[PDB]
Amino acid sequence: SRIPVVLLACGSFNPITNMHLRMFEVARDHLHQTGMYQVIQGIISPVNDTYGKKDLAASHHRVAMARLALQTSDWIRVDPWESEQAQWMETVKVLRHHHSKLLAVPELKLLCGADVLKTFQTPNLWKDAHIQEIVEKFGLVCVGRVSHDPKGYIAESPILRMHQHNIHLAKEPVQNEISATYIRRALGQGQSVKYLIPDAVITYIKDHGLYTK
Amino acid sequence: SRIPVVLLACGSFNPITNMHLRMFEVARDHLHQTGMYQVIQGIISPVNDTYGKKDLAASHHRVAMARLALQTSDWIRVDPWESEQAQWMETVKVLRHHHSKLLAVPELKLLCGADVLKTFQTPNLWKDAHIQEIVEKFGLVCVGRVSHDPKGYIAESPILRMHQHNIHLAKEPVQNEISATYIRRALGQGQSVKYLIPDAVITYIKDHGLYTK
Amino acid sequence: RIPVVLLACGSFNPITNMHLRMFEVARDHLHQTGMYQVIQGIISPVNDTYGKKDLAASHHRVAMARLALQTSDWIRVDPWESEQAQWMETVKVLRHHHSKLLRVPELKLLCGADVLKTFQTPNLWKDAHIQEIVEKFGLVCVGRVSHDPKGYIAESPILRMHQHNIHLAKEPVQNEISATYIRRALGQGQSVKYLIPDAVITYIKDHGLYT
Amino acid sequence: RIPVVLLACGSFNPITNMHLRMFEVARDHLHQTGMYQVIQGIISPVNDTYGKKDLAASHHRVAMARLALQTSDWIRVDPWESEQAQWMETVKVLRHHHSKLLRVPELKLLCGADVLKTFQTPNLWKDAHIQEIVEKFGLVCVGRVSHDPKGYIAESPILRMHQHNIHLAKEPVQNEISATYIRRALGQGQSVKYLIPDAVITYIKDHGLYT
Repeated sequence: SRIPVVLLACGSFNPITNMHLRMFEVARDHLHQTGMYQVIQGIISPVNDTYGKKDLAASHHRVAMARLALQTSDWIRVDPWESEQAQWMETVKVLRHHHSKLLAVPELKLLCGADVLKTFQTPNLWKDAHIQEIVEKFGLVCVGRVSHDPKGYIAESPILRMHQHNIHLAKEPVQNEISATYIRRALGQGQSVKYLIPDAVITYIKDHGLYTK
Repeated sequence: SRIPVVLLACGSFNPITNMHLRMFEVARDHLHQTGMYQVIQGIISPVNDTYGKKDLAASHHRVAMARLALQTSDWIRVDPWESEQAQWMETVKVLRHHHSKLLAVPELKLLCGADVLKTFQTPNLWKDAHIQEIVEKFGLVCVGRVSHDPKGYIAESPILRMHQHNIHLAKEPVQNEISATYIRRALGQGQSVKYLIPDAVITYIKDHGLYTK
Repeated sequence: RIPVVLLACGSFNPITNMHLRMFEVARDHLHQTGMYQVIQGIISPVNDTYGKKDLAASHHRVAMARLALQTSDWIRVDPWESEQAQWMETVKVLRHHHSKLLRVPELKLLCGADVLKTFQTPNLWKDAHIQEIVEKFGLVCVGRVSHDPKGYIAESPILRMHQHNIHLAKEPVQNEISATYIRRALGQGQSVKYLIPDAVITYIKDHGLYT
Repeated sequence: RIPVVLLACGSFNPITNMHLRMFEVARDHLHQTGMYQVIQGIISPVNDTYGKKDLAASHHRVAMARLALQTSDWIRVDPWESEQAQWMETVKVLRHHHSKLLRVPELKLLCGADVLKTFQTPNLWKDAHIQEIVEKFGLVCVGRVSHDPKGYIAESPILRMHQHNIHLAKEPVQNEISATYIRRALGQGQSVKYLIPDAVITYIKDHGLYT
């Protein structure tokens, strides 16, 4: 039979969008169609508030919006652990934590866009030891993005290439037109974002006056 | 103050998608931002069952799915009149009907993608008298589509060019990746289409065994 | 390995890098299957009596196509269709070229996925013609943004019956240029360099086209 | 009307039609504003000590850029940056070229909207450099699918303060080719004709690059 799998998505989810959710569904259908995996759960892990140099709605609101957005999902849930930590954590550490939480144990894989795969190649960005542990001890399910050639990223990277069997490229459209950056700008100008992000998230944004300019 | 406007969308809505709904929101924000219109309502008019040579779920189901999809909309509604007619009707006739239904009367405009605008140029497809009445007596709100140059379509067509003030080009992204054709194929192969079309439409499709291969 | 000739119809008003890329993608796709060897490409501009509107004179479009193809060692423009008295249905251009091949390789129509969607347009194509195209000849489809070729095929009672003769070539590069935008840009005095061949841009300027 | 020189940095491994189109769009955009006259374009390939991996030798990338630009009467490749001992930050290449201009026009960095998004990447750019780029020089941004330049600008405390020196040029044509795909395709023996210049394809073949 099949290897049980849990999908983990890291990011700011500022706010979570229809596209971020779409990614899980495409990743799950892809892993199932290989006939050797059974995705048993998805986890949305919003980044903690100390991260980056770009403003984010408070983690409290980002976790709430993800929870509201996931109410109609019977397999994806938001986990606030990462955002509740005192400080920002490297991706590999969130994976270790959730892996330990699962501990004939399911394989925990990082769900991301092909653009994340390109960042591995950025100098001073990732510790090679981290890139390796991620693709070797956990795995990557990358969903395509216009302008990116995941296959080329994999072939040109010695580490990815050696562990490419742990990198699953999901080939199926995934709403690459909506960026959360656009969603925030539209909200700031009083424009509608309905049908781009869940109705329940729009309601929370309105009720709590988020994303105002 | 402003000219009241009703937006009418024709098409098969087989099934209605997040993108079809997105189109109304983008069209409404665009007309409002010109400062001279106030959109008071949107109407989804599914094509009747005698149309075309491509299979469509029965009009009964297409109207039901649109109604379920529009439950969280406070300004767009599905109107079954067109689909309840004995036979297929030309676009201009559906516009005349809904216009008469509104009868200092709001301006009724056809909402469509820029690809419809290209079809006007197709020989033996549209009666010039229809193209003219549509852009002159009613109006068009076109939402962009990749691969199309609406401005060029307008300039190269003598009729559109003469009445171009009645053709509003909404410039704002609109989920041009999802075609209802793709949605149907995915459903037929047992793949997920969640976050591409409304949850309520997916539920109806499942409950009534629609789009099976 | 079966010899294949690819035929592309359209207005080529003007021919663009996308029209050109279309042949290359289609050819690599057919070769990848292993059962075909593409020996020639043919660009056949539509004649002037056609419907549309601002169509540049056929000899101009044929000349631009020839210039765009100077660096191609396997694709050529064939003026026959543009030189006929009046517009002709696609099937008829395919029969003409089939007759020339015999005076043998398989002649296939090359087009974008958008063309497949037009097959459904009521009163636009005769079913008999669609059937002849995929049954007597063949169809090689190059992907285009927003189109789902596989669904077009599955939903057409005619197309799904001839899947062996319909080849879907995926276009991993979103190189979607529309000639309409090319013409409008030229009209506004803007650059289209690197969107269409340099020789075509020079020809256009020399002959005061699309102003 | 202020004279403007556009400077594009990157690996150009190899230069593609998109990199080229980028200059044309940026130039028409700047001229459209009416307050600028673009007098020169400069392609500055990154030197070999750079991070990445499978970078073709700099003289090869500079040679391909030169070949791609033979038909350009306003854009040129400048090997200075690729000839330095080691990699250099972007600001430093801008200072060097500013110094050459003086020995005056405004020197602006030309890049895609994706570059603007990298400004947010923690520990990737120094704020001082981002500030100098948009305050001392300028930034001309060409649109890219999936990117929202206006939001990048509004959300950056540094960028939103220098909006007069940041020019967003819209790319109405989704001509999005990635050099990574170009290299992979060449590696598999597939065609990239009409995606990059013919002379660059010939150069690549002659020198056994990207095999």
